Amino acid sequence: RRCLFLSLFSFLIVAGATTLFCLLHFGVIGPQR
Repeated sequence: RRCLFLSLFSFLIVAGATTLFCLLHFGVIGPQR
């Protein structure tokens, strides 16, 4: 049974999507995989 952690685990996913945006905001434009 998944409790409140249900929605809490959703943050671990979006965390990667937010990094892409914040990446360009930091100025990480060089190697680029």
